[PDB]
Amino acid sequence: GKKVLIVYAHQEPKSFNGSLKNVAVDELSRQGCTVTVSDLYAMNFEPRATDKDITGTLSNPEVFNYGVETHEAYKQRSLASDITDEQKKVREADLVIFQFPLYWFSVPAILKGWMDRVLCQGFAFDIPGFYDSGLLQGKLALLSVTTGGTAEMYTKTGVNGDSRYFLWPLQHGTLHFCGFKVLAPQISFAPEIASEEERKGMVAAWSQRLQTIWKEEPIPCTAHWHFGQ
Amino acid sequence: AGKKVLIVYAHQEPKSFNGSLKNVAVDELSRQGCTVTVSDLYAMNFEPRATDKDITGTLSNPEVFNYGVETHEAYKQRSLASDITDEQKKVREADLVIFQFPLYWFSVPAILKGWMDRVLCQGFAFDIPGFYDSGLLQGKLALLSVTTGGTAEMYTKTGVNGDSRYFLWPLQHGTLHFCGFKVLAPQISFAPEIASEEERKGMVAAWSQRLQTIWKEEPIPCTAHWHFGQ
Ligand SMILES: Cc1cc2nc3c(=O)[nH]c(=O)nc-3n(C[C@H](O)[C@H](O)[C@H](O)COP(=O)(O)OP(=O)(O)OC[C@H]3O[C@@H](n4cnc5c(N)ncnc54)[C@H](O)[C@@H]3O)c2cc1C
Ligand SMILES: Cc1cc2nc3c(=O)[nH]c(=O)nc-3n(C[C@H](O)[C@H](O)[C@H](O)COP(=O)(O)OP(=O)(O)OC[C@H]3O[C@@H](n4cnc5c(N)ncnc54)[C@H](O)[C@@H]3O)c2cc1C
Ligand SMILES: COc1ccc(C2=Nc3ccc(OC)cc3C2=O)cc1
Ligand SMILES: COc1ccc(C2=Nc3ccc(OC)cc3C2=O)cc1
Ligand SMILES: [Zn+2]
Ligand SMILES: [Zn+2]
Repeated sequence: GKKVLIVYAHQEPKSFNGSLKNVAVDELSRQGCTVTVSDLYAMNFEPRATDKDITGTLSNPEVFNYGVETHEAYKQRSLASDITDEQKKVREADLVIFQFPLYWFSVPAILKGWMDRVLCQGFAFDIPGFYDSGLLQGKLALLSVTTGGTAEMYTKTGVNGDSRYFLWPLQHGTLHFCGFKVLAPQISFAPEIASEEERKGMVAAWSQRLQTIWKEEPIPCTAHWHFGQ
Repeated sequence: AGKKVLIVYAHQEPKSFNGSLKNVAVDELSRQGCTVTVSDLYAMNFEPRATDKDITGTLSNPEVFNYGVETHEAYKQRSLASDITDEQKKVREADLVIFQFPLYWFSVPAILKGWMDRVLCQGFAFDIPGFYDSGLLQGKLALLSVTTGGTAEMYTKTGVNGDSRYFLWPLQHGTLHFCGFKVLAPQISFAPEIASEEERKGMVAAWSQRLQTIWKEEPIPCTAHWHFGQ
């Protein structure tokens, strides 16, 4: 049996991102996987890291330190319910798929907020430890991203540089840090420019890849993979 | 001529190390006679989510909502939400934009990511074409003032986090350079939580000292070579 969490960040159900999320739900559901979707915009997910994330009284109510307060609230089971609901979905998942349009070579702020607030100290990592000692060890993560820019722009000699360059903070700094094994990203380049046929072909390539997702090996999530030859 | 500075600040606590770096920036630039504005994102309860609430008028396509298309059209028509246009006015007037923030997941905190997503809209910060050296914010300077949990040693080529320049790429190149900003060398204050009282005071004083000569600095070559070598 396999459990999948899809963290989805798009405002429009009829969008290309919406179609990629729906095809993921359809394919994984067909296989018999347990599937859950966290539709961040539909949930009006709170992205700001604030004192509202801790219930009851604070460890130090005179000087607010977000990381210290959330770490202590995690251990004392005093985190806001919106955070703990996401943590329960992550804890149960074997695979976490992030479905999003690229915003400023990164995730939209609503999804950045999910990472900031859900992946807290004590839950996803400790100080120490992280990376191979990360608390989410054994889990798989996959970034499914759509861009405005073409594939040619996202090349070593392209104006945007190699697409692997923008993946570093997400794949290494976040996912690998928490102990996830990272599967090769799914990048759907410039669907807004692409024809109806090319767009259908991009969602079919995603559905086809999902058919054998459990047979995939993770990438070596290293500086060499992201920046070297 | 008189210089205008916008500080986009993202920390919940005024007594924080970030708070002290922002205050020292305000003090030093104010002493020099600069015009200074601070956008304190958490105190403003700044909306980070990119939604249909960011447009006030008739949507260009109300059946299929496309955020970038809708905000581009709303910018041109002057139907964007007032919280966005208030920030755009601060950016338009600034000669230098300083971003003061703790590093969150090798990036900006989500509240600041939201400022970038919503404020730097098509028509205002860039156009297609009209990006990188043709960006609409050409002539402006930007500077990232970052604090980390990780030590300087961790942020080296052979360190567990890799070179600090690696995480700067989406912010400096993908965002600031793309909008036409000339990027000044980042200010990175490594691990203030671990550092002694003397080392902490030293990092604050190095920032204050650097600001004394900020108008004499040249921007970095914001290229893949500067960030990644080889
Ligand atoms: C704040 C902001 C920052 C951005 N920063 C960047 C950046 O740094 N780099 C970059 O490259 N881009 C950037 N972009 C662009 C952004 O990444 C793209 O606009 C986005 O990825 C397009 O994906 P979408 O799902 O929204 O496309 P859509 O506009 O929803 O999809 C395109 C078309 O596909 C159609 N479609 C939907 N489902 C299907 C289907 N099943 N079969 C066929 N066609 C279908 C839709 O009807 C539509 O006509 C940014 C945009 C914004 C708003
Ligand atoms: C969601 C999240 C994600 C994170 N991700 C990362 C990551 O990817 N990488 C990473 O490296 N770190 C990460 N961190 C850690 C974070 O970057 C640091 O905690 C932060 O940079 C510390 O800065 P601060 O202002 O909060 O420090 P503080 O805790 O406020 O400051 C440390 C000390 O400095 C003192 N101080 C304040 N002002 C002065 C002054 N004027 N003179 C002397 N001492 C002073 C304070 O009193 C305190 O004792 C993450 C944290 C969170 C919450
Ligand atoms: C054929 O030439 C093209 C096609 C698409 C784009 C892009 N559309 C975008 C839309 C929005 C963004 O936000 C920063 C960034 C981008 C691009 O880079 C640029 C050039
Ligand atoms: C040898 O001493 C240290 C001290 C602090 C840290 C760090 N604190 C942090 C706090 C929160 C984070 O979020 C991912 C990331 C980090 C670090 O990397 C790492 C090693
Ligand atoms: Zn890695
Ligand atoms: Zn650049």
